[PDB]
Amino acid sequence: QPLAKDKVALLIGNMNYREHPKLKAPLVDVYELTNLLRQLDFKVVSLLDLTEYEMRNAVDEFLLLLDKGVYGLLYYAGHGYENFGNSFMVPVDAPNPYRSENCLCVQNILKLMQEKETGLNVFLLDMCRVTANIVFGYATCQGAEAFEIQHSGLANGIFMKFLKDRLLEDKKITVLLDEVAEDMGKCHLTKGKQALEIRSSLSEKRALTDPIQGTEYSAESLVRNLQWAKAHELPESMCLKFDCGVQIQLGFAAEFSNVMIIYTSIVYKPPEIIMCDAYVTDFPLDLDIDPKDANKGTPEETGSYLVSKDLPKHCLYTRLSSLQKLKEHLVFTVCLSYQYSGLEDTVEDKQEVNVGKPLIAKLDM
Ligand SMILES: CC(C)(N)CC(=O)N[C@@H]1COc2ccccc2N(Cc2ccc(-c3ccccc3-c3nnn[nH]3)cc2)C1=O
Repeated sequence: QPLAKDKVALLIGNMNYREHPKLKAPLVDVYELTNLLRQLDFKVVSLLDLTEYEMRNAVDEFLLLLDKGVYGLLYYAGHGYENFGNSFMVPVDAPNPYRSENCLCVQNILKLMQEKETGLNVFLLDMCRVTANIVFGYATCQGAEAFEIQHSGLANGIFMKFLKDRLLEDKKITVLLDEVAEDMGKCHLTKGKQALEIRSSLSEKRALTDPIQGTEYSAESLVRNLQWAKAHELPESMCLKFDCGVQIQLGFAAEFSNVMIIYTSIVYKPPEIIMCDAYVTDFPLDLDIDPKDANKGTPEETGSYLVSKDLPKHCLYTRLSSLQKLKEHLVFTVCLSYQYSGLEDTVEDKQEVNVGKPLIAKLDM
């Protein structure tokens, strides 16, 4: 009987704090929740390491998708702050000490969610310390150095560990979150360290597994919804042919909506060319790359650990992790060094590549 007009989700994970301890769990947690929600037919946007401005802009764009009957899920994992009975999401650029004005107020987002006529609105916070059918989950796990454990790096946070084991169930969201709360209560490590409070104003039997009804996008909501659904689409693979005859294959992969991996490999070397090597350079300055971190022999050397299963071997890898900062088309240079058989000189050739505005860059931020 219950139907969703559409299913949208925004997941934010903050790890690389400029003035606060770096977190490791949001990377794996946001990555695993993204896949789980996509299996439930949600159109997901996942963003890693956002500033105060970037966080406010992403939340505003997500709030704009919440039309009548739509199911929306917002997930935040990172540093949290509590002050005067209010809770705040701490962006990566927050100065030390914490100031409320530099953070996103959770209660204020809840207030904006209450004004929507959503079929379901799930807001989950995983922090380190008229009806809209709002189900609010508030997990607090202040620590990492407070447990004594030498963690895996690719290890899951406490909330996500139990959440991922139950999210795919066809059960009312409030009943499902109550089971996660019970699971955490059974875990002895959690005692006095983790906490979870569920607040709910859900007056009807709604679940994340509910089917999508007559979607029927309105006039002004059309572009917004198509753009959100397409921020998961990668640029297609390309084969670049150089003047000397050498062919380079350029491939693309994604960890998050703002993290893309570019890989290159020499697919054809004419017999006249004795030796050649290709590399990528001159990326837009807003991305803050540094050649000492690009063109690596393995994806792990670039800071990429999550999509090694989908990455072809024997390539050179580059990780672009600040795609949300891209204001224009992604234009870069593919450089080729080559030598003719019987010649001593090394020749240099280069061509520019324009892959448009990929993933999160499609959104009008
Ligand atoms: C908001 C958040 C992150 N969902 C809250 C949360 O769940 N916090 C818990 C607290 O510590 C745990 C206690 C029990 C089980 C799992 C965890 N993990 C997982 C984890 C912890 C540390 C590291 C790590 C590994 C190498 C180097 C540095 C760190 C590091 N140092 N500090 N943070 N990461 C990796 C994963 C948590 O992150």
